[PDB]
Amino acid sequence: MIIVYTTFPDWESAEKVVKTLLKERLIACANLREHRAFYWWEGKIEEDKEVGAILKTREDLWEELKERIKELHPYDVPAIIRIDVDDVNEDYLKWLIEETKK
Amino acid sequence: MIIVYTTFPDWESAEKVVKTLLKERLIACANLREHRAFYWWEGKIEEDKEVGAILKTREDLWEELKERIKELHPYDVPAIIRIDVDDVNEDYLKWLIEETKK
Amino acid sequence: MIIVYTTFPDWESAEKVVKTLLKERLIACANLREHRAFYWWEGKIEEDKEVGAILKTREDLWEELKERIKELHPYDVPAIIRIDVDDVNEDYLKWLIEETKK
Ligand SMILES: [Cl-]
Ligand SMILES: [Cl-]
Ligand SMILES: [Cl-]
Ligand SMILES: [Cl-]
Ligand code: NA
Repeated sequence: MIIVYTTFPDWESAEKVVKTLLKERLIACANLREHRAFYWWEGKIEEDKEVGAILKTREDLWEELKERIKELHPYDVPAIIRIDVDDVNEDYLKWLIEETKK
Repeated sequence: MIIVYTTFPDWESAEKVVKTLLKERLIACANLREHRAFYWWEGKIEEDKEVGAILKTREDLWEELKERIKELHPYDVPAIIRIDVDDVNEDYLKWLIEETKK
Repeated sequence: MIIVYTTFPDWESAEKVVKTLLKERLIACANLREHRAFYWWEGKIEEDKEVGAILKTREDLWEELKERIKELHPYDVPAIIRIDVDDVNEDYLKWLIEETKK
Protein backbone atom coordinates (compact mmCIF):
# COMPACT_ATOMS: atom_id res chain seq x y z
CA MET A 1 0.00 0.00 0.00
CA ILE A 2 0.95 3.66 -0.09
CA ILE A 3 0.49 6.83 1.92
CA VAL A 4 -0.18 10.04 -0.02
CA TYR A 5 0.42 13.41 1.61
CA THR A 6 -1.13 16.64 0.32
CA THR A 7 -2.06 19.99 1.84
CA PHE A 8 -5.08 22.28 1.54
CA PRO A 9 -5.60 26.00 2.25
CA ASP A 10 -8.57 25.31 4.55
CA TRP A 11 -10.88 22.73 6.10
CA GLU A 12 -13.65 23.31 3.56
CA SER A 13 -11.55 22.33 0.55
CA ALA A 14 -9.77 19.53 2.40
CA GLU A 15 -13.01 17.88 3.52
CA LYS A 16 -14.68 18.32 0.13
CA VAL A 17 -11.79 16.78 -1.81
CA VAL A 18 -11.27 13.90 0.65
CA LYS A 19 -14.98 12.99 0.68
CA THR A 20 -15.05 12.90 -3.14
CA LEU A 21 -11.97 10.67 -3.11
CA LEU A 22 -13.69 8.34 -0.65
CA LYS A 23 -16.93 8.28 -2.64
CA GLU A 24 -15.02 7.35 -5.79
CA ARG A 25 -13.15 4.86 -3.60
CA LEU A 26 -9.71 6.05 -4.71
CA ILE A 27 -8.69 5.88 -1.04
CA ALA A 28 -9.81 3.86 2.00
CA CYS A 29 -9.44 6.77 4.40
CA ALA A 30 -7.76 10.04 5.25
CA ASN A 31 -6.29 11.73 8.32
CA LEU A 32 -6.60 15.53 8.35
CA ARG A 33 -4.70 17.84 10.71
CA GLU A 34 -3.71 21.52 10.74
CA HIS A 35 -0.21 22.91 10.37
CA ARG A 36 1.67 26.10 9.53
CA ALA A 37 3.51 26.13 6.23
CA PHE A 38 6.51 28.24 5.30
CA TYR A 39 7.47 28.06 1.63
CA TRP A 40 9.15 29.85 -1.24
CA TRP A 41 6.86 31.54 -3.74
CA GLU A 42 8.11 33.84 -6.48
CA GLY A 43 10.99 35.43 -4.58
CA LYS A 44 9.30 35.60 -1.17
CA ILE A 45 8.94 33.24 1.79
CA GLU A 46 5.19 32.79 2.33
CA GLU A 47 3.51 31.83 5.60
CA ASP A 48 0.10 30.11 5.54
CA LYS A 49 -2.10 27.96 7.74
CA GLU A 50 -3.08 24.74 5.98
CA VAL A 51 -4.83 21.46 6.60
CA GLY A 52 -2.52 18.53 5.92
CA ALA A 53 -4.02 15.29 4.66
CA ILE A 54 -2.64 11.77 4.95
CA LEU A 55 -4.41 9.50 2.44
CA LYS A 56 -4.13 5.70 2.48
CA THR A 57 -4.70 3.53 -0.58
CA ARG A 58 -3.41 0.86 -2.95
CA GLU A 59 -0.14 1.20 -4.86
CA ASP A 60 -1.81 0.58 -8.22
CA LEU A 61 -4.21 3.50 -7.66
CA TRP A 62 -1.44 6.11 -7.40
CA GLU A 63 -1.66 7.47 -10.95
CA GLU A 64 -5.45 7.70 -10.94
CA LEU A 65 -5.52 9.21 -7.46
CA LYS A 66 -2.87 11.80 -8.31
CA GLU A 67 -4.75 12.83 -11.45
CA ARG A 68 -8.03 13.18 -9.57
CA ILE A 69 -6.46 15.26 -6.81
CA LYS A 70 -4.99 17.50 -9.54
CA GLU A 71 -8.45 18.10 -11.02
CA LEU A 72 -10.08 18.79 -7.64
CA HIS A 73 -7.36 20.67 -5.77
CA PRO A 74 -7.80 24.42 -5.12
CA TYR A 75 -4.03 24.98 -5.37
CA ASP A 76 -2.65 25.35 -8.90
CA VAL A 77 0.56 23.57 -7.87
CA PRO A 78 -0.44 21.28 -4.97
CA ALA A 79 1.83 18.87 -3.12
CA ILE A 80 0.93 15.25 -3.92
CA ILE A 81 3.61 13.19 -2.22
CA ARG A 82 3.66 9.39 -2.37
CA ILE A 83 5.42 7.30 0.26
CA ASP A 84 5.46 3.53 -0.21
CA VAL A 85 4.62 1.49 2.88
CA ASP A 86 7.33 -1.11 3.48
CA ASP A 87 4.99 -3.33 5.49
CA VAL A 88 1.60 -3.22 7.20
CA ASN A 89 -0.48 -5.78 9.09
CA GLU A 90 -2.26 -7.97 6.52
CA ASP A 91 -5.65 -7.70 8.22
CA TYR A 92 -5.59 -3.94 7.70
CA LEU A 93 -4.29 -4.22 4.14
CA LYS A 94 -7.26 -6.50 3.42
CA TRP A 95 -9.74 -3.91 4.67
CA LEU A 96 -8.02 -1.23 2.59
CA ILE A 97 -7.94 -3.33 -0.59
CA GLU A 98 -11.61 -4.23 -0.04
CA GLU A 99 -12.72 -0.60 0.45
CA THR A 100 -10.90 0.71 -2.64
CA LYS A 101 -12.15 0.51 -6.24
CA LYS A 102 -11.27 -2.49 -8.41
CA MET B 1 15.69 2.56 11.78
CA ILE B 2 11.98 2.69 10.99
CA ILE B 3 8.92 4.75 11.77
CA VAL B 4 5.62 3.10 12.57
CA TYR B 5 2.35 4.94 12.12
CA THR B 6 -0.88 3.90 13.84
CA THR B 7 -4.10 5.59 14.95
CA PHE B 8 -6.25 5.36 18.08
CA PRO B 9 -9.89 6.25 18.87
CA ASP B 10 -8.87 8.38 21.86
CA TRP B 11 -5.98 9.72 23.93
CA GLU B 12 -6.65 7.23 26.71
CA SER B 13 -5.97 4.12 24.62
CA ALA B 14 -3.18 5.85 22.68
CA GLU B 15 -1.28 6.71 25.87
CA LYS B 16 -1.75 3.29 27.44
CA VAL B 17 -0.45 1.48 24.35
CA VAL B 18 2.47 3.83 23.75
CA LYS B 19 3.57 3.70 27.38
CA THR B 20 3.37 -0.10 27.34
CA LEU B 21 5.56 -0.24 24.23
CA LEU B 22 8.07 2.04 25.95
CA LYS B 23 8.13 0.03 29.18
CA GLU B 24 8.75 -3.09 27.11
CA ARG B 25 11.49 -1.23 25.22
CA LEU B 26 9.99 -1.97 21.79
CA ILE B 27 10.25 1.70 20.74
CA ALA B 28 12.60 4.55 21.62
CA CYS B 29 9.85 7.16 21.60
CA ALA B 30 6.64 8.38 20.00
CA ASN B 31 4.99 11.55 18.70
CA LEU B 32 1.22 11.79 19.16
CA ARG B 33 -1.21 14.37 17.76
CA GLU B 34 -4.93 14.54 16.98
CA HIS B 35 -6.44 14.42 13.50
CA ARG B 36 -9.89 14.19 11.93
CA ALA B 37 -10.36 10.81 10.26
CA PHE B 38 -12.68 9.95 7.36
CA TYR B 39 -12.96 6.30 6.35
CA TRP B 40 -15.16 3.60 4.86
CA TRP B 41 -16.74 1.16 7.30
CA GLU B 42 -19.41 -1.32 6.24
CA GLY B 43 -21.04 0.87 3.60
CA LYS B 44 -20.60 4.19 5.39
CA ILE B 45 -18.04 7.00 5.36
CA GLU B 46 -17.33 7.45 9.07
CA GLU B 47 -15.92 10.69 10.49
CA ASP B 48 -14.16 10.58 13.85
CA LYS B 49 -11.50 12.32 15.92
CA GLU B 50 -8.46 10.09 16.39
CA VAL B 51 -4.99 10.33 17.84
CA GLY B 52 -2.27 9.55 15.33
CA ALA B 53 0.93 8.02 16.69
CA ILE B 54 4.40 8.13 15.13
CA LEU B 55 6.67 5.52 16.70
CA LYS B 56 10.45 5.28 16.22
CA THR B 57 12.35 2.03 16.66
CA ARG B 58 14.86 -0.41 15.11
CA GLU B 59 14.25 -2.40 11.93
CA ASP B 60 14.85 -5.77 13.63
CA LEU B 61 12.10 -5.06 16.17
CA TRP B 62 9.35 -4.59 13.57
CA GLU B 63 7.69 -8.03 13.64
CA GLU B 64 7.70 -8.23 17.44
CA LEU B 65 6.40 -4.66 17.66
CA LYS B 66 3.70 -5.28 15.06
CA GLU B 67 2.40 -8.34 16.90
CA ARG B 68 2.50 -6.56 20.26
CA ILE B 69 0.48 -3.63 18.93
CA LYS B 70 -2.11 -6.01 17.46
CA GLU B 71 -2.62 -7.49 20.94
CA LEU B 72 -2.90 -4.13 22.71
CA HIS B 73 -4.87 -2.11 20.16
CA PRO B 74 -8.51 -1.18 20.91
CA TYR B 75 -9.41 -1.22 17.20
CA ASP B 76 -10.41 -4.58 15.77
CA VAL B 77 -8.59 -3.65 12.55
CA PRO B 78 -5.88 -1.10 13.45
CA ALA B 79 -3.46 0.49 11.03
CA ILE B 80 0.11 -0.60 11.78
CA ILE B 81 2.16 1.04 9.04
CA ARG B 82 5.93 0.62 8.68
CA ILE B 83 8.03 3.18 6.82
CA ASP B 84 11.79 2.61 6.63
CA VAL B 85 14.01 5.61 7.35
CA ASP B 86 16.49 6.11 4.52
CA ASP B 87 18.99 7.98 6.68
CA VAL B 88 19.23 9.72 10.04
CA ASN B 89 21.83 11.64 12.03
CA GLU B 90 24.22 9.20 13.70
CA ASP B 91 23.89 10.51 17.26
CA TYR B 92 20.12 10.07 17.17
CA LEU B 93 20.40 6.54 15.78
CA LYS B 94 22.86 5.57 18.53
CA TRP B 95 20.48 7.06 21.09
CA LEU B 96 17.57 5.08 19.62
CA ILE B 97 19.50 1.81 19.72
CA GLU B 98 20.51 2.36 23.34
CA GLU B 99 16.88 3.05 24.31
CA THR B 100 15.46 -0.11 22.72
CA LYS B 101 15.86 -3.63 24.10
CA LYS B 102 18.86 -5.74 23.13
CA MET C 1 12.91 14.48 -3.48
CA ILE C 2 12.89 13.76 0.24
CA ILE C 3 11.07 14.72 3.40
CA VAL C 4 13.09 15.44 6.54
CA TYR C 5 11.37 15.16 9.91
CA THR C 6 12.67 16.86 13.06
CA THR C 7 11.14 18.19 16.27
CA PHE C 8 11.68 21.32 18.35
CA PRO C 9 11.01 22.28 21.98
CA ASP C 10 8.93 25.32 21.00
CA TRP C 11 7.63 27.49 18.17
CA GLU C 12 10.29 30.18 18.55
CA SER C 13 13.10 27.76 17.74
CA ALA C 14 11.10 25.82 15.14
CA GLU C 15 10.30 28.92 13.09
CA LYS C 16 13.75 30.51 13.47
CA VAL C 17 15.48 27.34 12.28
CA VAL C 18 13.05 26.67 9.44
CA LYS C 19 13.14 30.27 8.21
CA THR C 20 16.95 30.13 8.18
CA LEU C 21 16.89 26.91 6.14
CA LEU C 22 14.50 28.56 3.68
CA LYS C 23 16.56 31.76 3.42
CA GLU C 24 19.62 29.66 2.58
CA ARG C 25 17.43 27.66 0.17
CA LEU C 26 18.30 24.31 1.73
CA ILE C 27 14.59 23.43 1.64
CA ALA C 28 11.64 24.56 -0.53
CA CYS C 29 9.23 24.55 2.38
CA ALA C 30 8.13 23.16 5.71
CA ASN C 31 4.97 22.20 7.57
CA LEU C 32 5.00 22.73 11.35
CA ARG C 33 2.52 21.34 13.88
CA GLU C 34 2.45 20.52 17.59
CA HIS C 35 2.46 17.00 19.03
CA ARG C 36 3.15 15.30 22.35
CA ALA C 37 6.37 13.31 22.56
CA PHE C 38 6.79 10.31 24.86
CA TYR C 39 10.23 9.02 25.82
CA TRP C 40 12.43 7.92 28.72
CA TRP C 41 13.99 10.58 30.91
CA GLU C 42 15.34 10.42 34.45
CA GLY C 43 14.22 6.82 34.85
CA LYS C 44 10.60 7.39 33.83
CA ILE C 45 8.35 7.94 30.83
CA GLU C 46 8.06 11.66 30.22
CA GLU C 47 5.60 13.58 28.04
CA ASP C 48 6.71 16.78 26.32
CA LYS C 49 4.96 19.18 23.99
CA GLU C 50 7.02 19.72 20.85
CA VAL C 51 6.67 21.31 17.44
CA GLY C 52 7.20 18.75 14.70
CA ALA C 53 8.51 19.94 11.36
CA ILE C 54 8.22 18.24 7.99
CA LEU C 55 10.76 19.70 5.57
CA LYS C 56 10.74 19.15 1.81
CA THR C 57 13.86 19.31 -0.37
CA ARG C 58 16.11 17.63 -2.96
CA GLU C 59 17.90 14.35 -2.30
CA ASP C 60 21.31 15.84 -3.13
CA LEU C 61 20.90 18.51 -0.45
CA TRP C 62 20.49 15.96 2.37
CA GLU C 63 24.07 15.98 3.65
CA GLU C 64 24.34 19.78 3.65
CA LEU C 65 20.89 20.14 5.21
CA LYS C 66 21.58 17.61 7.96
CA GLU C 67 24.80 19.33 8.96
CA ARG C 68 23.10 22.73 8.96
CA ILE C 69 20.26 21.52 11.17
CA LYS C 70 22.86 20.11 13.58
CA GLU C 71 24.49 23.55 13.79
CA LEU C 72 21.18 25.40 14.33
CA HIS C 73 19.11 22.97 16.41
CA PRO C 74 18.33 23.74 20.08
CA TYR C 75 18.32 20.04 21.05
CA ASP C 76 21.71 18.43 21.74
CA VAL C 77 20.58 15.17 20.13
CA PRO C 78 17.92 16.25 17.61
CA ALA C 79 16.00 13.89 15.38
CA ILE C 80 16.95 14.50 11.75
CA ILE C 81 15.09 11.80 9.83
CA ARG C 82 15.25 11.37 6.06
CA ILE C 83 12.42 9.59 4.24
CA ASP C 84 12.70 9.30 0.46
CA VAL C 85 9.67 10.26 -1.61
CA ASP C 86 8.75 7.44 -3.98
CA ASP C 87 6.76 9.62 -6.36
CA VAL C 88 5.23 13.09 -6.51
CA ASN C 89 3.33 15.22 -9.03
CA GLU C 90 6.03 16.54 -11.35
CA ASP C 91 4.88 20.15 -11.50
CA TYR C 92 5.45 20.34 -7.74
CA LEU C 93 8.82 18.64 -8.10
CA LYS C 94 9.84 21.13 -10.80
CA TRP C 95 8.91 23.98 -8.46
CA LEU C 96 10.81 22.41 -5.57
CA ILE C 97 14.07 21.91 -7.47
CA GLU C 98 13.97 25.46 -8.91
CA GLU C 99 13.53 26.99 -5.44
CA THR C 100 16.42 25.12 -3.83
CA LYS C 101 20.12 26.00 -3.99
CA LYS C 102 22.49 24.44 -6.52
CL1 LIG D 1 -1.28 -2.18 -2.37
CL1 LIG E 1 1.96 14.12 10.61
CL1 LIG F 1 25.27 12.18 11.04
CL1 LIG G 1 2.22 15.30 -12.50
NA1 NA H 1 11.00 4.14 1.52
